[PDB]
Amino acid sequence: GSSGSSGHKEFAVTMRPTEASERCHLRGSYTLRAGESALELWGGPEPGTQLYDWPYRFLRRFGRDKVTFSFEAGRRCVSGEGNFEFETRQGNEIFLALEEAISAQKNSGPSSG
Repeated sequence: GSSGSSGHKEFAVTMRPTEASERCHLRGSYTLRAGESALELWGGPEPGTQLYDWPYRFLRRFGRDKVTFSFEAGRRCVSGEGNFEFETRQGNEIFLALEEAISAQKNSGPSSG
């Protein structure tokens, strides 16, 4: 942390109406976070655990919109395939974070122990 902050950057999002969300039958607002290998999303009671963490590798494509941030989830996922939408303005960050990791894992050689 020579510049300022490396990680630990969460983003408040709201469950919006979507074909996918429907199946999930979600309600309320959850927390959005970007991990190293997969995505992070807390919801349960404190402290909390990652249950919606989607594996980037699977994420074929994704897009961020100042108005709303969404992405395309593949198959064989906890939540399921479809298009999820998150209510946030700083979405720009959320996206970048993902790329940062996807690029990092490669930036450095093969992680061993």
